[PDB]
Amino acid sequence: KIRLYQFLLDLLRSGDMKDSIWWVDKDKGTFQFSSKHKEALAHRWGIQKGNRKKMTYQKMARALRNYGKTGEVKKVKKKLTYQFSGEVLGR
DNA sequence: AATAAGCGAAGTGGG
DNA sequence: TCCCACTTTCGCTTA
Repeated sequence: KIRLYQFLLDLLRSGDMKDSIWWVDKDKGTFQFSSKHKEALAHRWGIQKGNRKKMTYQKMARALRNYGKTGEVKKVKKKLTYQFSGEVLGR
């Protein structure tokens, strides 16, 4: 089963939901969600995972918070903005 | 108030 | 057994 950070990285690379997520500075690995269209992306995550309940952005962002310690994704101090680690990016 | 972003014990998967 | 990698529930804080 795909990991959340890889799901997001693949979307950014493919461009398939450009109205829900986008690079801010791709060289730095910073990206941002759409305030109005992020829920459609969260829904896609839950369906790809086969989860029992409908996925929400709040539940997806909670999983993102859990990467804070191990470092794969860090929250940036700008609205709806995150940053991948160089390690995640280099793969 | 209404809305939104952000934060942090127990259940489910698949090892 | 007991960790993985989240998921789900529920409530709180700030703007």
